[PDB]
Amino acid sequence: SGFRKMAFPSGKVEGCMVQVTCGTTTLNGLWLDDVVYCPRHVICTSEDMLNPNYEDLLIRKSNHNFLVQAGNVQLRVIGHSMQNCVLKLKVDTANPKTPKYKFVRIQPGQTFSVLACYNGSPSGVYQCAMRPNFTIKGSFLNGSCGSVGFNIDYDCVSFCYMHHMELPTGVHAGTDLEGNFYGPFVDRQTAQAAGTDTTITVNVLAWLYAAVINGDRWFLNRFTTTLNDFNLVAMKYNYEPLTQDHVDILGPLSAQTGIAVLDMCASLKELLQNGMNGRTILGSALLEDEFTPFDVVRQCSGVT
Amino acid sequence: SGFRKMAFPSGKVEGCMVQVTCGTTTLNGLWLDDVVYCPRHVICTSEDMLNPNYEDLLIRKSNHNFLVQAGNVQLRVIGHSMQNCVLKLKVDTANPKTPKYKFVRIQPGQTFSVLACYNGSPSGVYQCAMRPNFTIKGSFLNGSCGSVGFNIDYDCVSFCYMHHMELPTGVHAGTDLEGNFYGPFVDRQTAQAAGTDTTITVNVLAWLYAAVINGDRWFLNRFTTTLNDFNLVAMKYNYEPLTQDHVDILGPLSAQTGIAVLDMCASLKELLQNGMNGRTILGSALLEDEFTPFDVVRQCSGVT
Ligand SMILES: Cc1cnccc1N1CCC(C(=O)NC2(C#N)CC2)CC1
Ligand SMILES: Cc1cnccc1N1CCC(C(=O)NC2(C#N)CC2)CC1
Repeated sequence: SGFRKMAFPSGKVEGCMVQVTCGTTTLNGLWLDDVVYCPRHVICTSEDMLNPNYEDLLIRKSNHNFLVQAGNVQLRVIGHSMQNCVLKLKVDTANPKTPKYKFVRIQPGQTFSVLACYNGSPSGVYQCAMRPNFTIKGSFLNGSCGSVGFNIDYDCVSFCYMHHMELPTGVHAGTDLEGNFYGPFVDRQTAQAAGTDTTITVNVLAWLYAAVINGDRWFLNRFTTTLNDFNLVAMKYNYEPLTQDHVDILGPLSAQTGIAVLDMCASLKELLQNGMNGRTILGSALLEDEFTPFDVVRQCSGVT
Repeated sequence: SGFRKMAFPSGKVEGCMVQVTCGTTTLNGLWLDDVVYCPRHVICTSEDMLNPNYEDLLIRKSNHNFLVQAGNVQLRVIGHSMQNCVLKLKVDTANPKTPKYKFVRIQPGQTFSVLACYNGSPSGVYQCAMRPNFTIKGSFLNGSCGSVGFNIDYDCVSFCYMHHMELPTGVHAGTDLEGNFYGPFVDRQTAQAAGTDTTITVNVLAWLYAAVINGDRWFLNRFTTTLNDFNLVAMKYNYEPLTQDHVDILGPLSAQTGIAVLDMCASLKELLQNGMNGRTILGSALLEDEFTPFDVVRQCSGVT
């Protein structure tokens, strides 16, 4: 037992990280087959980032201006193209460590692992969630751009995020691996403010189920509620509305614990209204929302 | 910016995980060079675990009773020996993926990454700390034993933990890679209660420095204190005493922020006495103690 914020094992993604340099800008690339994917802003000077015309800046760049290094070995760039906000650098060598992989675009509330990298070299791995305002709360310094987010289903890596930007408020924005930003964000150094960072209700409920499975039971109360009544309280507390789809997803955890989803919603309603009174759940003094129901089942069942 | 509970990239350790089966017991082993290390309780029947005589149980075991599988390939066991609470299974094949490595015995308050495994297959990676009572708060199900804890210095893996036991209170105990338990724990299914789980003060202070570096500044107050005055409050709150050695270790973070260590201790003293008043620091409503000062510098500087 015990319940931890757990990342996927990072080895399959470590095998794909490379360094990409263009002029004086270095960041990370993702090497899959004979393509390296990286943020298009690799071509920007610090001055360029204010109002960059990427099509115009890219005209001044040739294949030989993209320096791609895998470990301490140089890869030969034989083509480049821009797709949305990513560059695809065709290299003459397929990555021999390419895992089975997919590109997926996740929904707000979905969790993934980030392999934070600098100069193509892995620094650390952590779990986060796509927030309801399409930001992520990461840990990214200068040269972390092109670090990726992913999920693993057995031996298949689903890449869902590539890091591009830090907003003036220190939260993070990026793209899927087709180069489309999550949410309204752009790869320019300009006024971009995030909307409300609401709490991912379905994920809190999953985590409360994890708490019961792991013996933390004090918050269970004698009440129930309805989706509509719960949602009036969720709204007041900047929680995402709970849908019947979410109730259905929490079905397997409902079955495992014998606690009806709406009973757990009524326990959550009291926690919101009453607070924790100085108590902890799974070692947290706040209600954790970066575990999906699938995460809780996966971790509570030991999937590899 | 941003500050996350970050594990080391797990790839170098994934390359070392194997499955070890003895009779009807399966758990994990660590394959380094031509030795597989695993908990000696692999030889126990559930009945054996109550009062096991490991020397006597081991007499009934031969090399061929230890089944070691690396991926879906069988390794030939050509020797076995017991060292403290681990078995060393000599195999006829050096692990071709053996990283540079060391075995280290860590001190309470030191952090490390765990690669949670089942049947030799990696499930997830998370960061934890050696608690002052020599437990760890992990996430371990049946068949997680032999999962390891480690730190990485560039390309050298320092293995510091191997998982053996879950106490009746759901906290975890294990050994270094010489098979010596951390703290007073034994590999028997008997009454073993943990002592006080005190808070790792030096680590809280490091994390408060991380908070200031990442813009969370509200808790900084107009006060200072002395080690002796602080330690009277630490004692009252089940915090570890702060030593001049800890003050020296927090030196580089003191330098980076311009906040004297004793001023930060006085901010911590007020947080202990006043609580958070519903506020958060780096997204936590409690004072986080599983980042060492070295962790905070490493993450705030982007070491790979
Ligand atoms: C910190 C960070 C995190 N994640 C992605 C990017 C990040 N930074 C964005 C601003 C960059 C910068 O300082 N640019 C200027 C210059 N010269 C204009 C000031 C540094 C990197
Ligand atoms: C859950 C866990 C976590 N970390 C390490 C070990 C862990 N378990 C220890 C008790 C085991 C067990 O059920 N043994 C009996 C039988 N049959 C006597 C009941 C199961 C594995």
